[PDB]
Amino acid sequence: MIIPALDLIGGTVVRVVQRDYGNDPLPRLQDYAAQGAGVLHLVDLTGAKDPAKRQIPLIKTLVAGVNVPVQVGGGVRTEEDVAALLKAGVARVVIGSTAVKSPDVVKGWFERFGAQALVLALDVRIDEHGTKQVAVSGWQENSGVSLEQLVETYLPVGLKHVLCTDISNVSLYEEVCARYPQIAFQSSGGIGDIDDIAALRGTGVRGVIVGRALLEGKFTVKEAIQCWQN
Repeated sequence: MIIPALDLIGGTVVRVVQRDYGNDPLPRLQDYAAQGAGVLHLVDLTGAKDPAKRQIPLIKTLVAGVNVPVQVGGGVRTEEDVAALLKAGVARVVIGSTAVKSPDVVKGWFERFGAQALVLALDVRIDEHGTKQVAVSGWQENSGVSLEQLVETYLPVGLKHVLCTDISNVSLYEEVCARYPQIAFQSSGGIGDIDDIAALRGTGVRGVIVGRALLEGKFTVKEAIQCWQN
C-alpha cells in the first residue's frame, strides 16, 4: 500500500531533503485518508531531538482524528518511549538507531509489545563491495553490520515490519524482499514523481512511504494508489 508521511517539528509540517509547510497536520492527514490511504506515517522531529519533548498530546489528537493506523517514529530509544506512544493510540512504533545499537534490548520489546506493534527502520548505504551496510543516520559512518545480518538477528522474535531507506535501489528492494518473503518491507526515499512508484511495483515491497512529493503537489494520494494498484 501507499503510506503517506509527515515530518513534524513543534506542531509544524516540514520538508526535509527545513521548509515550513504550515501548521495544519490534521486536515492534511484526514485528506490523505479520504483518498483511500490505509496506513499513515509520522516522524516526530521534536521528540527525536529531545525525548522529554515528545509531541504526545499532538500525536494523540492526530491519531484520534483519522480512522487508519498510524506508525510513529522519532528518537524512540527506550521501553518507556514505546509504551507511551502505544498508550497515546499509535498503531506501530518505528524504531531506528536503538535497533542497531542494542539488539538484545529491542528483542525484549518484541516479546513485550508484539511484532505487530514495531517497525524497524534501517538506513542502508551500499559500499564499494556492494554490501548493504546499515548506518544509524545519513551523516554517520557505517556501523559494521549488514542489512541481512541485522534482519536475521530479529527473525527469531517474529520480525514482520521493516522500513528501508537507501542513503547511498529498485534492485535493493528486489533482493531483500526475495530473501525474506515472511517480512513486509516498506520503502522510504527516492519518490520524486509518479513513475518512481510504478518502478517499485513487482519488487515485492509491501509499503511505499511517500512524503515530500505529496507536499510539493507532484501527484495526489489517490493518483499514487491508482498507480500502485495498476
